[PDB]
Formats: sequence, C-alpha cells, structure tokens
Amino acid sequence: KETAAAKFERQHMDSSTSAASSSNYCNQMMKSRNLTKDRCKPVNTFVHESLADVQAVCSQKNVACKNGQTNCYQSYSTMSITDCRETGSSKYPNCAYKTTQANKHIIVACEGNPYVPVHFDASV
Repeated sequence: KETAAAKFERQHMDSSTSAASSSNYCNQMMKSRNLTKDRCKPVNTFVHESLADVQAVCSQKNVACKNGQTNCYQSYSTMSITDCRETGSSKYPNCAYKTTQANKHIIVACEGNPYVPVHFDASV
C-alpha cells in the first residue's frame, strides 16, 4: 500500500527538470504517474527541487493550513514550481491542464517519523 509521504513525492516532485519544459508539460506529467488513472485532479503542483530541499521545509516556518490545521510549513525562500490547473476541454481520459511556471514559496503539510511532507497546501 502507498504511504502518505510516497504519494506526496509521486504527486508533487519533479527534480529531473528545472522548470516546465513546454506549455504542454502539465498535460504530459499528469498522465505519467498513473496520476490521472481515475480522474482529472482540479489542481496539482510539481516542485522542481531536490527532495532534500522540500523535506527541509517541515523544519522551516510553521503556518496554518488553508483548512485550519496547524501542521503546515512555509519555505524560507522561493522554489521553482509548476502549477497544473485543469481547463475546459478535459474529457477523461484526456485531462487538459494549464501550465504555469513560477518562482514561489511553498506551503506543505507535514507528518510522521521522519517528519515529512504529506500534502501540498499552496504556492505563494
């Protein structure tokens, strides 16, 4: 069975590239980890940084999560990210997404032992 931290890495890490490679990056990447196996996730963000740099955020600025919980953390500085937002013309199995590359702070929810990221909360 997939652990929370594993699902996190699967859904949000893309250390192999520095930025979105084309305006079609989201379309390609959301197909790739069986990520759209059942549905077209409304919003999904990819972090173009080492896992070490992202797991490090759980020891940075403690913030409230958008849902009210207080196990969230904001990165000290900015990170290379790509925001994937589902668009109009989506027709499962052909999910359609807008690719948005930006240099931003990330907010993640952390848990466990080791204390790691398990959900992507926001990019600010």
